[PDB]
Amino acid sequence: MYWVRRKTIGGSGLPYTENEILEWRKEGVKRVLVLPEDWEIEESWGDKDYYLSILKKNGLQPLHIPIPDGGVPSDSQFLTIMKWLLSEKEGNLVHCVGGIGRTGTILASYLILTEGLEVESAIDEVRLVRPGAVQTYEQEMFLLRVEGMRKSWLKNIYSNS
Repeated sequence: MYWVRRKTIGGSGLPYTENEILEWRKEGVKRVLVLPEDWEIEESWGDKDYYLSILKKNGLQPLHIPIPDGGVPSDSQFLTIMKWLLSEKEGNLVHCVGGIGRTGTILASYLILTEGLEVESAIDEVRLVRPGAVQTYEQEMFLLRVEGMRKSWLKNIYSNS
């Protein structure tokens, strides 16, 4: 597990045991955004719902937003992901299978929206703590789009009464 922004947001891969989940807790993780698909989670936990219950049993609030390997969240999923990540700033962990591609893309997107970083800076930022972050062209294209649509995303994320 690695932090992109000390104790506010970090990434990791899929845990193999409950002890590894307790390691996240000791590190300061409090909320977990789960990105792998059901079948990927099941390789280590047998059942996706069981895994989510294990996260809750260990004091972590999870949100499952399945993204296919090598892909990116749909616009609807991205809205959900960002509303979730922005709801609480402390202890956010984002994870996929190994913590590189999908996770790196989401983390970079988070920096683009929250700090107004240009796509290249956001990518370098995540790669400094996680070599290989942002794996596919689709993910790279998605990030430039996030930068261009930054104002629109913020407006839609915070649309209130």
